Amino acid sequence: YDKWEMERTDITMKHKLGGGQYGEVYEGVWKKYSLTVAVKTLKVEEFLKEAAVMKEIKHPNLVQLLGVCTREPPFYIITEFMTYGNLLDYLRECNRQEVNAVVLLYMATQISSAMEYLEKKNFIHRDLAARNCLVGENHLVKVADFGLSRLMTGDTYTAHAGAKFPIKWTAPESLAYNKFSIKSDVWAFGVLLWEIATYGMSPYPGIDLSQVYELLEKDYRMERPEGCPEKVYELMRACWQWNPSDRPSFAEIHQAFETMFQES
Ligand SMILES: Cc1ccc(NC(=O)c2ccc(CN3CCN(C)CC3)cc2)cc1Nc1nccc(-c2cccnc2)n1
Ligand SMILES: O=C(NC1=NN(c2ccc(Cl)c(Cl)c2)C[C@@H]1CCO)c1ccncc1
Repeated sequence: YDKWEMERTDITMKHKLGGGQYGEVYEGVWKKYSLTVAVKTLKVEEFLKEAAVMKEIKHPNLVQLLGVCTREPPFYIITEFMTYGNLLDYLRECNRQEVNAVVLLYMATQISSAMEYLEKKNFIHRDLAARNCLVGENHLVKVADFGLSRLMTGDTYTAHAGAKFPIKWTAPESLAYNKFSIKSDVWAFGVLLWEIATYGMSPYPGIDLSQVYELLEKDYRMERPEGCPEKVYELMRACWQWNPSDRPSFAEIHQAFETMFQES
């Protein structure tokens, strides 16, 4: 039992978070600080592996581990709770006059900061998308990884290479050779930017999954969405270079957004 172990009685367990939306994740209260928290429970090797990774990740724009309970079952991983929930539903439901261009820029800047941190620490996300991001008060955004490929119903994830892939977020070299890297996260970030610019539309709208790889290999890319600043679309296209080594680093992306943000 290490530094992160907390006593189970420190947490008040309430209902499943979203009533089952996230699997075995519960809304809780960290009583001594009057804070709402999220609590993932084991309904083992992989569970503890996730906790070990999260002990190494500390950044304002990444979901923050608060503690674990590992002395008796059920095991808990406890994180902060984010008031406004996941970014995809937030974008689809928000007041667009409040969530204007400078706010969307601010959210993209924060996500790129989180990814620059993972890049610096030699982590790979592998499933970056608006559905894996969270929104808090004052337009805070945090990147998370909810393990959605096993949870979500619908066509977001579909069978490929013997697993479940979010095809329309997946870099070509990942689709073709199952090669994942920080550069395939850069590709997914470009799709995430498009989700932000459209307030959460599904990407390649109207295009069947069966066509996506062929179109990408033949240099098709989503056109600039309505109202998207040209400089932001320029960054999108750079994220979608066919060769992973031609894509910018997250350090470069964040620098670009930071410059854009302070000039606004
Ligand atoms: C309760 C919990 C337990 C674990 C996690 N873990 C992560 O979010 C995560 C993030 C990044 C990594 C990094 N990792 C690097 C390696 N690659 C391959 C995978 C990613 C791992 C786990 C989150 C949570 N939090 C969580 N889970 C589900 C829903 C919510 C939630 C929902 C609504 C409002 N507020 C919070 N909050
Ligand atoms: O104008 C539309 N979207 C928009 N994207 N912009 C933007 C700005 C910064 C980033 Cl970083 C990204 Cl990604 C995108 C701004 C603009 C909205 C603000 O005016 C829009 C029109 C019609 N339907 C849906 C959306």
